[PDB]
Amino acid sequence: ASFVPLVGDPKLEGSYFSWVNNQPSAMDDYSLVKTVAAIRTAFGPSINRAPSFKDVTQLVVVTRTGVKHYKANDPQYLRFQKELADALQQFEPSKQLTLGVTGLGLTRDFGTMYTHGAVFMNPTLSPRVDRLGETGGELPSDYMLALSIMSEIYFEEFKPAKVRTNGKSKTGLPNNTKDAREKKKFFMSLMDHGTGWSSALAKGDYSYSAKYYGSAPITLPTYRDQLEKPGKKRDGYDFLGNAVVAADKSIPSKYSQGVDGLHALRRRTAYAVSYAAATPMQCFVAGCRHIALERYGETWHEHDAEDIIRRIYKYGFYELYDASAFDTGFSWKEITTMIDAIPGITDLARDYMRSVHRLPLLITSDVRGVKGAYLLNMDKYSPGLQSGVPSVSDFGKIRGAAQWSYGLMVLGAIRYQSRAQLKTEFKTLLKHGRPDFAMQNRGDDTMPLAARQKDLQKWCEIVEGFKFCKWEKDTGKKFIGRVLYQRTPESKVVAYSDIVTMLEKTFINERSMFSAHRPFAATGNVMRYEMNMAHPAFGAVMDVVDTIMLKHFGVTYKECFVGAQALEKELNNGVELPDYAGLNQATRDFILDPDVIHYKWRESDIDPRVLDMVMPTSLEPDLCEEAVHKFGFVK
Ligand SMILES: [Ca+2]
Repeated sequence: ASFVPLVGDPKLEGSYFSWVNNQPSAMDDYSLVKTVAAIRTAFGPSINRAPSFKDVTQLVVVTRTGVKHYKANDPQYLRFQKELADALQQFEPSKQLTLGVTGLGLTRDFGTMYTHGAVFMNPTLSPRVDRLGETGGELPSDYMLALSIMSEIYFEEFKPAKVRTNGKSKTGLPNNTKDAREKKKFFMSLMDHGTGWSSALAKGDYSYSAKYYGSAPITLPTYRDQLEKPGKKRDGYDFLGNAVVAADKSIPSKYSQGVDGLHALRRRTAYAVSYAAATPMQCFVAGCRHIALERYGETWHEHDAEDIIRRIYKYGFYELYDASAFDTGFSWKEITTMIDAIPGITDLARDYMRSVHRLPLLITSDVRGVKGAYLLNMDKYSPGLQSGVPSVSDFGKIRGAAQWSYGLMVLGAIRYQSRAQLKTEFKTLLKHGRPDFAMQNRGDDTMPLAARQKDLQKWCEIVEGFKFCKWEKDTGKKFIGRVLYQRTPESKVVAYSDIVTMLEKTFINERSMFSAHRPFAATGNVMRYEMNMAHPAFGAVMDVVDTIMLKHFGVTYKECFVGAQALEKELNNGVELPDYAGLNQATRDFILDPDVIHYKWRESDIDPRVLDMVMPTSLEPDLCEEAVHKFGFVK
C-alpha cells in the first residue's frame, strides 16, 4: 500500500514503481483511508488543478486620476520589462580587486530580468525519492566524527525560546487552518497527548494521529519560484518519475503577448512538513539555536555588515565557496549521526525527530495541463534536507562547518587525540580563537578565513577534492546577500547589497504586491531605494530604470512607490509600520523577506512591534518548556 492514486490515477515509471512497490507501506489501511479522506476534504482545488501560469501583480501606479495594477502577463508591462532588460544589458560584471569587486558593484548583469513573471518552466522538476540523499563518495570516519562533535556543540545547552509560526502558512494535516487562534489551540491539544503523541510518531504508528485528529502527519511539497539566467538548462525528474533532460523555458504565444526574448521562471521544490509534527520539534530546536548563534556567532551569525568585514581584516585572506546540491546530497547517515549526537534528548526524541524528516509525501502534478496527484506511503526513505523540517537551518550550519573543520583535520592544523579535546579545539575555531584559521558559514555559503594566503589555498584545495560534497568557488563573490566592494586597491573593503536583486524583487517578484505575503510592498521598495543609494552602481542603474519607468508609466522609481504608500496604509487598515530609523537591520531585512528569520536572522533580532504584525501565533518560552517535557524529549 505504498502507492496511492488520488486524482488523475497516474502511472509511475517502472524503475520508480517497482522500487515503491518493494517499499513497505507507511500507514495501515485504517489510517490510510482516514488520511485519504482528509486530503480530499481539504486540498480540493490544490489536488485537482493543472499548473497553468501565475497571477501576480508586479506594479501599482498611483495617480491623481486613477490607480492601475500592472500584472506579470499584461502586454503593456511586458513591453516595459523587455525594454528595461535591453537597456540594462549595457552593464556587465565588474572587475574584482584583491579583496573585492571595484567600480560599479556589479557581480552579474541584469540578465535574469528577461524572466517572465507569470510563466514557469514545464515540467517543474519534482523530487524523486529513490535518488535523494546520494552522497556519491564515501563518508570519512574523521568527518563523521567532526559532524557528531559539531552537532554536539550546537545542541549542548537548551534555554526555552519564543517560537512564532507564520500566519500565512497552512498547518497541513491533520488540522488544516491558517487561523492563528486555531494553530495555538491545536498545539495545546497536542501537549495534552504528550508522550502518547510522540511515541506514535516515533514508531511510525500514524493510526493514533488519525484516531484523535482525523488524519496522519504528512509533508506537502510546495513550489518556490526563482528567476533564471538566459540559456540556462534545467535537468531533473518528472512527477511520474520520468527523467527530464532540458526543461522547456520557452514562453507560449498566449503569454508572450508578442514580446520575444523572454524565458520561464525556475520553480524549485520545497517541503511543508506537518504543523503537528514540526512544532514539538521546533520547541526544542529553537531553544538551542539562540544559544549556538550567540556562543559561536563568529561563525554562524552576525550583528551588522561591519562584523563580516572586521573578521575579514582580522585574518587577511578570504575566499567564497558555495555548496552544489547541499540539501539534495544530505544523506540519512549524516542526519542520524547529528541526531544521535544531540545531548539531553531522550531516545523518544531522536526517533521523533527522524520521523519528521521523512513523513509521507503527497505528490502533486507538475506537467502543464495534466491534473494528477498521488500519495507516497513512504516512512523509511532518505529525504535529504527537506526545507520544512524545523532544523533545516541548523543542520545546514552544522554540516557546512563540519566539512570545513574536517578539511583542517586533513590539513593538519587540527590534530585530534580524543573527542573531548577535538570538541575544545572546535569551540575555539568557532569562536575565532585561532590566530591562523576561521570561517563564516551560513549553510551552503561559506567564507574560509586564514592569516596566510598559501594556508588558505591548501585548505580550499582539500574541500574541493571531497567526493561526499561539491564545494565550488563562488564566481559572484557574494556572501549571503552582501557584495564585497573595494573602490581602489588602497581603500577599505565595504559590504553592499546586490543592486541586481533590488530590481529582481521589484519588477519580477514571486508574489503580488499588497498580497498576504507582501503586505508592505510599497514601503519595502522605498527602503530598498534608500538603502542602496550608497551603492556604487546606484547612479548609473537608476538613471536607466527611471528612464524606462517614465517612458511606460510616467512616474519614476521612488515616485511610484511613495505614492503607493498611501494606498498600502489604507489596504492594511491604517496599520503603520514603525519608521525604519527605530528598527534594526534584522527587522529591515525581515520586512523585505519574511523568510529571513528561517535562514539569516534570529527571532529575537526582530523588533516586537513588527514581529507581532507578521507572526500572529507565538509560543512563549514557558509553554515550550512545558512542551519539551510533556512530549518526553528532555531527560
Ligand atoms: Ca556565496
